Amino acid sequence: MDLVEEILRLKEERNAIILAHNYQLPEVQDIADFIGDSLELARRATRVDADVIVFAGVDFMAETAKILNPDKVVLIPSVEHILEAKRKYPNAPVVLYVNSTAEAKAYADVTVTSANAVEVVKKLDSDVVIFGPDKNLAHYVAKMTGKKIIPVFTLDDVERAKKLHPNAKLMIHPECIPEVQEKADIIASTGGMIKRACEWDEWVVFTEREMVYRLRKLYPQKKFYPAREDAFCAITLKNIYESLKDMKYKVEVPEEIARKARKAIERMLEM
Repeated sequence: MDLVEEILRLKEERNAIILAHNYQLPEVQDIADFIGDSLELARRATRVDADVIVFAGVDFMAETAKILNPDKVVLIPSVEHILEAKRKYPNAPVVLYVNSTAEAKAYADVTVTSANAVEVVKKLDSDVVIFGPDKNLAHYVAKMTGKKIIPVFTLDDVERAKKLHPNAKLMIHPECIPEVQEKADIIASTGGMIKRACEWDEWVVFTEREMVYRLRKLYPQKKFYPAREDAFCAITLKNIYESLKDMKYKVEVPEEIARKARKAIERMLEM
């Protein structure tokens, strides 16, 4: 059958929109109504203009879209440590990376993505911030904001990369360990990488390999080398079709939890 044509018919029949993350397969990105990083996706999902959202991304972000649209259908194609940290730091605000459970977000004062972690944390009064669960992003934030660190790819790849592409600059994700972050020409979320790619003609990409295809698509003239070229490698176009055909893998979040996480996420967007 023709998957593209079937998905197009079902999108209309179900009154659905397809949102894709930057790491999705080219075939999935090609069928999406919008592609972006977590922040860009949260914004697009706000007050969504459809009855159904097919979210081609990780489970925790599909939950974010659901939390933001409690009365809409969200389909995905495929805790104690916080309270303890809070008891030791009663006045410190809790900042949770979107890469976390909805339940965890319920304990957060505000959430962050890789693109806005620095901005949001700098706007928090407290000089001490509880931040989790990604330790590497926590280090990046600590270094960029100068606040207290209340947490809750290797150098060989960098060298091999420089050896093969001497004139290429490096795009490194804040999720990479500190050592690598230090060697970066630019540190950014996938959304940031796309925005700043115009700053050079050749780039070595330190993030998921699928991002290379996204960048080549947006900048056909530039050269994008994956961090580990020789390394061999997911939601498929067929999964997208089946998702719409069977309305499956509905994403749900208990009201109590959802209400609290929603306050943290909507605050993130305002900040």
